[PDB]
Amino acid sequence: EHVVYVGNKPVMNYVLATLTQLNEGADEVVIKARGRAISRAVDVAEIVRNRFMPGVKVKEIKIDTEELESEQGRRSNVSTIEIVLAK
Amino acid sequence: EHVVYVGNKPVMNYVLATLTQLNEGADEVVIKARGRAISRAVDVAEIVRNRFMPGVKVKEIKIDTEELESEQGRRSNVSTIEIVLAK
Amino acid sequence: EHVVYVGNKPVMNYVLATLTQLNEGADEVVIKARGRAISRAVDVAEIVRNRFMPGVKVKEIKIDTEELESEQGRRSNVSTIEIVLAK
Amino acid sequence: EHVVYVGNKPVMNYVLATLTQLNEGADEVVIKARGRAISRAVDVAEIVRNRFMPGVKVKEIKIDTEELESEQGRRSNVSTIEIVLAK
Repeated sequence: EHVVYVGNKPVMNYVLATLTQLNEGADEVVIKARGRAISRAVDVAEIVRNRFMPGVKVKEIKIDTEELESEQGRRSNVSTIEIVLAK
Repeated sequence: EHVVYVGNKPVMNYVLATLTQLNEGADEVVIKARGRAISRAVDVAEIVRNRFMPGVKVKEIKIDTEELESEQGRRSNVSTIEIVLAK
Repeated sequence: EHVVYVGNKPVMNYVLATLTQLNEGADEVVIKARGRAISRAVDVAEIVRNRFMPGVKVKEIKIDTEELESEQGRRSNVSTIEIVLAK
Repeated sequence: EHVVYVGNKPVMNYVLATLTQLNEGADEVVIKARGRAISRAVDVAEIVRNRFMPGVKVKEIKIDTEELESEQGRRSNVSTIEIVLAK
């Protein structure tokens, strides 16, 4: 497995990265993101399967919470999402 | 079915709305949101099942794309998420 | 400078590689190929500038001949093309 | 202006046609081709200027895309190249 972490960069960067893997010998790709990037992650998944690679399906979606390393004596919780796209 | 639409209001407003339904005779509740609110929707689901109602499970997650009403002659696409929480 | 060598793989692999660089901090990208791959190289350049990134211009095109390492006692000549795409 | 269209015939046919024009009162000759013939076009230009007429220079190279007449209800796009050779 191939993983694409979605951050704050333009959505197209992650769409290409995703398409690249699918075109480079990957039958499945997992899109991951945390916090506010979660919205972008879903956009990536939608753009890929809607206008670049119809046929690709959403195999599974998982949400969770990650406890980040403490800062100034407090460990903050952030939401995470994982979206598995399949050929 | 009970639905809670997540917008830009504080996360706690949606957590309470969600908890309210679960405490008011609902065995399941669907959290929905579009665009950037998707991130908040996941936060709501996590807060509810993590610190307010452990035991509640994530029954299903669905993502899609909604074509919004045209504005200035252009119909924009926005991502959507639906999270079903179950007792 | 960023270089993308075009071979026999599907054209889309090279289009994405090209788009990736342009989206990853490159103001210019050089597409190169030899022999029969030259045709594909031009396709890549056209696809990129026509349907994925209008605005990108063809800065320069250079053709030449490369003498390949000898095989069975004969050094064969192959044609090459270099296409510079600019933002 | 004199134009030599490069197709699927042996490369030598196009080299001679090109040399013929240059030897028949032409100071410049344009080699054109589309699709996979583009590779052959470059070979023609290289053979002419490398072993038959050193001194002849590559004046300009232009690539583009031509929309072909529709077939079965679909207009296909094909790449094209134009190579101007000058005395």
